[PDB]
Amino acid sequence: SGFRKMAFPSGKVEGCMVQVTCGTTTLNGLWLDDVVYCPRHVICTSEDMLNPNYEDLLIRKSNHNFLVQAGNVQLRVIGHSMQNCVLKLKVDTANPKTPKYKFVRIQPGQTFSVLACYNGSPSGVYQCAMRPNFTIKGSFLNGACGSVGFNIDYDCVSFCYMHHMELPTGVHAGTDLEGNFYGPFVDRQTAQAAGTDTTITVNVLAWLYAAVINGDRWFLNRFTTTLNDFNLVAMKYNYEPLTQDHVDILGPLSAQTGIAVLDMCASLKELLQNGMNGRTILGSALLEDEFTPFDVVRQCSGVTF
Amino acid sequence: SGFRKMAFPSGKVEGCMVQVTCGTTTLNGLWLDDVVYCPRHVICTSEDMLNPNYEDLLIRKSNHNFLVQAGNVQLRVIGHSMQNCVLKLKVDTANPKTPKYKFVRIQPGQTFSVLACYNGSPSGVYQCAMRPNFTIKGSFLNGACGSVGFNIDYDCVSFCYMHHMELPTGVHAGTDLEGNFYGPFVDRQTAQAAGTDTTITVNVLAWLYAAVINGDRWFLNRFTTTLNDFNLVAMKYNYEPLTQDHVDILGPLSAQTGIAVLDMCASLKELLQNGMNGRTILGSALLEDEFTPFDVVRQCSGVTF
Ligand SMILES: *[C@H](O)[C@H](C[C@@H]1CCNC1=O)NC(=O)[C@H](CC(C)C)NC(=O)OCc1ccccc1
Ligand SMILES: *[C@H](O)[C@H](C[C@@H]1CCNC1=O)NC(=O)[C@H](CC(C)C)NC(=O)OCc1ccccc1
Repeated sequence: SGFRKMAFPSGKVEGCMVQVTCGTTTLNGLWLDDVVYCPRHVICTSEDMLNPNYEDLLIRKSNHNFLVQAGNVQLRVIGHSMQNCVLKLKVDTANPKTPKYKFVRIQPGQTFSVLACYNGSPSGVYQCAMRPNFTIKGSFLNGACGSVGFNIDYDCVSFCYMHHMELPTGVHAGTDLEGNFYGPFVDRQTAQAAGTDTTITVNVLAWLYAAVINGDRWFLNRFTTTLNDFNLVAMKYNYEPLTQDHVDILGPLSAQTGIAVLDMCASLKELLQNGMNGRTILGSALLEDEFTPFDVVRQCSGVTF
Repeated sequence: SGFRKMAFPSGKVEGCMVQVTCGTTTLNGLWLDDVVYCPRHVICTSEDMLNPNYEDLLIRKSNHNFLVQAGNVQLRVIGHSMQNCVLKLKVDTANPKTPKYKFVRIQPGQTFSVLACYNGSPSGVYQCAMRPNFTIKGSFLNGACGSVGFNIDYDCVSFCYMHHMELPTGVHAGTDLEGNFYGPFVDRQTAQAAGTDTTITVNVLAWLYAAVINGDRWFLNRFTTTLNDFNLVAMKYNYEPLTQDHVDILGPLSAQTGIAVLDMCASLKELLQNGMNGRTILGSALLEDEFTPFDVVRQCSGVTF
């Protein structure tokens, strides 16, 4: 037993990380087949970053202005193009460690592992949720751009995130691997609003299920509720509305525990209305919303890769 | 910026995990050079587990009774021995993916990454502290035994933990890679006490430093304290006594923030005495003690491997 925020094993992704240098600036890129993907702001200088004209800046660059290194292995760039906010550098050598992979644009509320990298070298790995407002709460320093987020299913790595920037609130923003930002963000050094961030209701319920499965059953009450009744309380506490689709997704966990979803909603409503009374749930004194239902089942059936 | 519980990249360790089967029982082993290390209870049946006579059980086993598989790669066992609570199986083939490595017996309060595995296949990775009472708060299901804990320094993997058992409290126990248990535990299915678990004071202070570095400065007060004064309060809240060695270890963080350690102790004392007032620090409504000073500096200078 036990329940922990658990990242995917990172080895398949470690093998794809490279260093990309364009003049002064170094950041990380992702080497898959004979293409290296990295944030297009690798081409910017200090002055450019307030409002870069990326098309103009990239025109001043040729293939030989991009230095790509995989460890000591120097790669040779034989073509470059910009797709949205990412550069694709065609290289002479196919990555021999390329995993089976897909590019996916993830939904808000879904989770993924981040391999934080500097200078093309892995630093560490952690789980993140794509927040409803299309930010993540990460840990990234200068040089971390081009670090990626991913999920693994069996043998297939689904890349969903590449890191580009930090917002004034200290939260993080980035793109999919086609270079489209999640949320309203643009890659320039301006103040940008993320807007209200709501709690992922279905994930909180998943985690309450996890907690019950792990012996914590004190928060359970003799009450039930309705979707409408609960959703009035959800809106009050800036929680996402719960839908029948959400109820359906929780079905496995509800069946495993024999606790009906609306009964867990009634539990959740009491927690929201009355706080925790200085008590804790799975080691936390707050309601946790970065575990999906899938996350909970995976960590209870022992799914491997 | 941002501060997250961050595991080491697991790829070097992924390459060493194998499946070990002895009759019915399967668990994980660690394949380094031409030796596979695994928990000795792989040789037990259901009946044996209350009080196994390991010496007698192992005598009934030969080399060919151990089936070791690395993926599909079958390995051939050419010798076996028991060292404390671990079996060492000599195999015909040296692991070609063996990292540079050391075996280390870790100190209480130090942290490490756990690669949770089932059937010799990696499931996920998370950070753990060795608690003062020599338990860890992990996430392990049936079949997880032989999963290992490690640290990485530059290119060298220091293995410090192998998983063996779960205690009645839901916490976890295991050995170093020489098979000696951390704490008073024995590998039999009996009720075993871990005893009082104290909070790792130096780690809480490290994390308060992390919090200040990341903008959270509300908990700071105009007060100071003395080591003796603080330690009277530490003992009251089941915190470890703070020593000058601890103060010395926090020196880098104190200098970086310009906050004196005893001033942070005064902050910590107020938090202990007056709770948090429903406020939060680096996303937590509790005092966090599983980040070492090293952990904090690593995640602020962007150390890579
Ligand atoms: C790319 O490595 C870098 C990652 C930032 C740096 C600090 N924490 C992060 O996530 N991204 C940028 O520097 C980005 C470049 C623009 C052209 C998009 N600008 C940015 O994120 O500004 C915010 C910032 C906050 C704190 C320090 C530096 C920059
Ligand atoms: C080895 O894979 C297993 C790991 C336990 C299983 C559940 N959570 C864990 O950490 N270790 C044992 O089964 C161990 C074997 C003895 C001979 C040492 N016994 C044990 O840990 O008993 C506690 C237990 C709790 C919950 C389910 C099963 C066993």
